[PDB]
Amino acid sequence: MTSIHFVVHPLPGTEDQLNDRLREVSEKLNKYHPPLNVLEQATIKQCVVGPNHAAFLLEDGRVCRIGFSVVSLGEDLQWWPDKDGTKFICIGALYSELLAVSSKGELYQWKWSESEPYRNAQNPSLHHPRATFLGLTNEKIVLLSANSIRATVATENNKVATWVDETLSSVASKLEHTAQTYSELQGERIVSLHCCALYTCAQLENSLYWWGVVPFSQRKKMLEKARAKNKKITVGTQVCLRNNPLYHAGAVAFSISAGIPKVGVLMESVWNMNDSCRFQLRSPESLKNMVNEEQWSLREVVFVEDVKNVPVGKVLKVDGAYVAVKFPGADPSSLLQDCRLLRIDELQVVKTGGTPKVPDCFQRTPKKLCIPEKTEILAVNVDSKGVHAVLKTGNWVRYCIFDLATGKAEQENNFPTSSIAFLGQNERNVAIFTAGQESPIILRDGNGTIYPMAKDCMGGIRDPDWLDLPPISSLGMGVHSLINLPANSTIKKKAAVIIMAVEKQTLMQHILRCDYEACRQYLMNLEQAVVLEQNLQMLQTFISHRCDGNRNILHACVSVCFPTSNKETKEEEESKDRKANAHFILKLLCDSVVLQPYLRELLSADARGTPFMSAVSGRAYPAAITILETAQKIAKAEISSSEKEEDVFMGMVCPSGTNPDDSPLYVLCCNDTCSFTWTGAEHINQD
Repeated sequence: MTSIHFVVHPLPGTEDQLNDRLREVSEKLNKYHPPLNVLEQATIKQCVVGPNHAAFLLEDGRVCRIGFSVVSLGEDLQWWPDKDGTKFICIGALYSELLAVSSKGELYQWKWSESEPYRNAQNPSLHHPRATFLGLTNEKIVLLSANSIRATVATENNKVATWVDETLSSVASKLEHTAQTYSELQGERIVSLHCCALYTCAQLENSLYWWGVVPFSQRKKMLEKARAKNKKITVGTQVCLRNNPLYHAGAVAFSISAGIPKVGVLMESVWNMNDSCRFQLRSPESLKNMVNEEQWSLREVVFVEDVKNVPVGKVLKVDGAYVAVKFPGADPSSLLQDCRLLRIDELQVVKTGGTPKVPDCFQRTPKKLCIPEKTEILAVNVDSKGVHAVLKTGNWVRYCIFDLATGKAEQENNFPTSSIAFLGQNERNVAIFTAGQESPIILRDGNGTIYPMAKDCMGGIRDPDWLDLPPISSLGMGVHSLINLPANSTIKKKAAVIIMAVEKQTLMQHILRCDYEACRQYLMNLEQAVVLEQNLQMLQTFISHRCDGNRNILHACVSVCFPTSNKETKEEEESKDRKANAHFILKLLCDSVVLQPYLRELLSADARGTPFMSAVSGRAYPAAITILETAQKIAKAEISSSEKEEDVFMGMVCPSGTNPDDSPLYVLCCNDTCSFTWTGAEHINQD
């Protein structure tokens, strides 16, 4: 019954703007595609988005795809054809293909442009052109992590296999891996696998490690010693000039502009490590055969070959301060044109294999990823600047981000809300979703709801502003560029496209929009439902469901009773309607015959510290009185459990662990009006 929703975040952007992109989706449900109607009736195990499409996975094992643009989508639901009894268990997203995984551990390919996924006559069992390349044919995989240009699969043999998209196959066997059992993961079993456009992270029971390119600062610091070492002689000596550019014209490289991978070569020498150059961008037809100029920032650009063949020449004649060195390209005229005469002080002796080498950032065996202590790992994801995670030590949850080039949590944050509310009903529901390409991060909750995130002036998690959304089933997202974008405009180059599934809650939503008629009409039907059958399921899921911020049915019925306008409250001596049904629903809920027995555990709870306490703190005083009256009534008849009168009643007014500043009496006196409401813009003498 999950409703699928779309949202677009124009990158580059801030954490704030995402919330406004997650607010109108809540507004739309509180206000009021045809091809996707049949998709809602079945649960979606996983959802991914490619360059111009979006893939879906169903509970039984079927896979489907859809195309969209910027969102407007066509009406074509091309199911994956499975004539044989083939069921799928995992799905990945690639810029070129919709690679899939069947019930058995062999992986398929459904390249976006092509209609039929994969047919091979000579090898009918083969469904991936590299399936025999990584040697996964005789084993089975249970993990899969696919990103814009990357993919990694792992077998029960603790064997991990990596490869890139076919648009980057020109420099395969450097990024990619043939697939063998490491000495990293041999100790603990693999529990999950994550990948991004630059590197892949594997999480173990008490360990995390990664392998791949490590650009940026770690890549940056390679040259301070390397340039110093290079800058710091007889006939027949292999000597080279002490000065040496970082990259000569001819190094191959690749980069991502707006989600479009482009492999390039440079036609000039890299002198400074912060300049930008116009690279050579080759047509895709000639990419696999193994000049335009578009400016490329050297920071993002990664050079994907190793220059171990730096020109070193053999000395043929030493004449005073000058040395005749013939670097790679007896008549004196022919020799002089090729052989170069250089000063002895500018030349340093070179051994065999001692020539300078480009960054060895292509990591195969990692270190510097340490969990603080024996702490359980909730969820882990990978972004453009680190590996996000949410850890836990007893009753202390946190949001630490490991900088892969450092070995320690770069910064530490504590959730402003109570950690016990983050755990929720099911602990494992917590998840962190990142697209990867400097994209924003959204993290889920214990109840499956979205926990809004933003920073404050001191650098910490700002106190959340609840978006009022139901729990989310699937939260796949990805980045795709703006096609047909005129170069003369200021509109952004790329955007992040996020999928959603709000999973629907009948009465939870019927109170969020203060519609009295639906709320009551639901109740006797429930009242007639709980009778004439003596047992069913919807009775006990009444308490189970939870809105944003660990708020139950009673909390939401209070969140709509908050005063909003000072009008009629001046007392100098349809918002107005919407508040009226808010009290009407609240009165109905308390006196309902069927729910009655469950108000004992309903009037005790959210993410900060009880429905009655939220009323006095939210300035809903008539709502607090009605809740207080019901609390007395419930406690009076409770005595049958052989417990005192005061403890049952006190659980619905001020629980034992409530902090001193959250008392209903103290909060009642604290609530006032700010000085601005009687002063104005002028200055007065006040504390």
